[PDB]
Amino acid sequence: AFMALAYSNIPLGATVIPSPFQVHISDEQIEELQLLVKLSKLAPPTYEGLQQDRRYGITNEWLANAKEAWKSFDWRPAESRINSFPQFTYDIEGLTIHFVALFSEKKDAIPIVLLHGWPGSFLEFLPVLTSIRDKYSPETLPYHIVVPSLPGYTFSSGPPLDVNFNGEDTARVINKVMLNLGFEDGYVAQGGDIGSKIGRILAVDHDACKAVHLNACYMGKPSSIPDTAITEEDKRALARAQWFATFGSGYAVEHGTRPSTIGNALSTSPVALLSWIGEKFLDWAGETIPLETILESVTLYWFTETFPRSIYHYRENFPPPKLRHTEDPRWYIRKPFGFSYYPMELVPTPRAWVETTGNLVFWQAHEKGGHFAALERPQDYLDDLTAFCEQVWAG
Amino acid sequence: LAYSNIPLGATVIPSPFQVHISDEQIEELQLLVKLSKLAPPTYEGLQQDRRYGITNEWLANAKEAWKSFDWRPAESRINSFPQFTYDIEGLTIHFVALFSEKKDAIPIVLLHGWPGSFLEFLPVLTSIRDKYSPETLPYHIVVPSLPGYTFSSGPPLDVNFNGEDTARVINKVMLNLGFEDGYVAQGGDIGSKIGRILAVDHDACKAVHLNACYMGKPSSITEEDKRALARAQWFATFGSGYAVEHGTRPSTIGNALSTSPVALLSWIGEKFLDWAGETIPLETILESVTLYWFTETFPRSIYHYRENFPPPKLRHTEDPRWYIRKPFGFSYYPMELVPTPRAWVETTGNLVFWQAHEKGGHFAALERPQDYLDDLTAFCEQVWAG
Ligand SMILES: [Cl-]
Ligand code: NA
Repeated sequence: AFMALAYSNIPLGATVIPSPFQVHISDEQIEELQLLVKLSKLAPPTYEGLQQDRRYGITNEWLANAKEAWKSFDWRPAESRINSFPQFTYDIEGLTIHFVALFSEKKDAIPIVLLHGWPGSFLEFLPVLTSIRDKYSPETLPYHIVVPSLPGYTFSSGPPLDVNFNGEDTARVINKVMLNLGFEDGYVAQGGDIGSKIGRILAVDHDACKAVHLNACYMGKPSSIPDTAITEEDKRALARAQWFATFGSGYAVEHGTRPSTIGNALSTSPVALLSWIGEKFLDWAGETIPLETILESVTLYWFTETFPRSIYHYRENFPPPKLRHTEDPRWYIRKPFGFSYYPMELVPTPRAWVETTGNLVFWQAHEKGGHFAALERPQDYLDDLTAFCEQVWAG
Repeated sequence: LAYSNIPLGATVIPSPFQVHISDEQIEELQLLVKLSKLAPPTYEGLQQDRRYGITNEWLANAKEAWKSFDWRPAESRINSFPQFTYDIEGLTIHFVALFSEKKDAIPIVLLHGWPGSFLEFLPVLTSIRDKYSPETLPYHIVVPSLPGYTFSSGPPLDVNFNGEDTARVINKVMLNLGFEDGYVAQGGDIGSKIGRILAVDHDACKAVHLNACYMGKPSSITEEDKRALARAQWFATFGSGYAVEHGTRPSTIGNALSTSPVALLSWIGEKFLDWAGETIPLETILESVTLYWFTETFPRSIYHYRENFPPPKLRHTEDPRWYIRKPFGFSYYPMELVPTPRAWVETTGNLVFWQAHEKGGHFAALERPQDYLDDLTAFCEQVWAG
């Protein structure tokens, strides 16, 4: 049905008109989820499950309380809030690509694509979009904001069943979203987690991406630095990165080597999926992420069968590459490159490290916030993004 | 039962044990099997060579077979072997045994690993009963459930527990049965680490035979050595996700796989498929996963893996602290996870016995029970000194 929605006017110059989209999870799926949560079995007490500091992952107590809360969680109000933002799909290379958008009425608005990672989604950016639409009407909005679901995530289909699919394919398909909307003349990319790899690939390989801002730059100490110049904050950063490599990367190895096994396993029960993903919302955040937010994201993954389709990126590091992606001259960013440092990112990277990976024209450090920067610190994230775009955009 | 006479000289009489899973447990399992949901089709799940793990098709077929799986015949077969428990350090320790009538029979403990159990050794025990009567049996055979596995309780809720604790407790099973004068240990998988610890640190263990020796190449070539190195590299690169996850986030994965029996089946089935040389029948996989489910084994069973996080200076097998000075034997099965040539294994102990096989993989006793028994007999006869 025709549905007028503010901020939904397709930019002049779009070559393909996207199909309007709204989320409508069926009643039977909602009923079913309540049943499957209720009847899920819980592990018995173990030494590891009783460690309240989560040294061995989620606690039994956390999971039992989350299961109880989930019984009464109501998807419909969350769905209504999602549907207050314009959403669309395109058909690109046989994939359905879902995206959220805020479109300006200004002919020369700055186009921006925001790129989520794993185990996130477009949901990570809705607080940011809320701030944007409260500050700007469609007529005063300086930007077009496009928040796509990566292939394999939520309402995006795929990846294909008959061919391998990697980060370069992801970037090519996301670039086509922006080209379809008429942004061949240029757009800015922003990414964290896997989205930071996609954003780097867009900036390095695709003409339409003119600049990129990242809040993650996964790398070791670059070989081109001969020194050890070491400050207290640099101490915390190296310690957290070392914690992540030794104790925090089980999911990377499992996703990267046996994605079919873990995808089959976590499809069986929503509480299996909650265990796996909840650990990351708890451990990776600087600002505590509310249980309701965790349940919302895991519920969305459950309804859309996201998890088994979402982990294809991880195998690109098996066997270990000759050079890490960020440390490879093949992927050095020559275009204007910005970075924001959040101290509880998984691998917090000092400026001197990041500078070895591209033409770093913008640097902003923060005192608060971790891996889920937009979700945890939406206004800090937005202030960085708009400052970067206004600094680098050349019309 | 034949072979159930407790050896004379046992200092603690073990309590007889039988498996009797309740109808309620069986029907709870079938409920949750039927409730389980399948993955959507994915590229990774369509790879018939299992390069990314189990196929979606294998799991769907295995789930369907599970709905027709009857636990009671399997349970009856288990209960056809003498079984017992001891209370050791506040743990219930289950074990299967065949006891000889010969006063000076050679005692042997057979040590399972993960995701195995005493079930792995029942074909060997069957071979033993086919070959010997209680009067002619040369050995006392003890097959314990490690702490945290199937009918053994624990590990403790309030303190950490490691391989040295495991060996201390298992040694006490043998001491309780009167074997302080000596016994032989045999191990694969984590059982090979337990067997090494027994031989190095415990007086009553007089010799040890291993069918795994997890190590890198010592700093000090045939086509077989080439295939061995390639398999070891495959295991290190693509086969060790479960090690990192078990070793760093055991509570997360223990909680996740406890929610659904089909989650557990996915995780464990992959290993019975990839680790075997001889194809392991689906029924055998279902029996093992079913037993793990009824006994809530999985979250209790993975405590060993965190011992290598952070990675120690030297691998356990390569550490002089764990060099085996007592008589040490090794059997090479080509589809072991890290197949180790003789010159490698020899650096880790007083290797007096070597046997190579053309067939068989990681689950040597389960896959090749006659070869396993032949090796065990040959080793014990060579090294036992009264
Ligand atoms: Cl981001
Ligand atoms: Na996104």
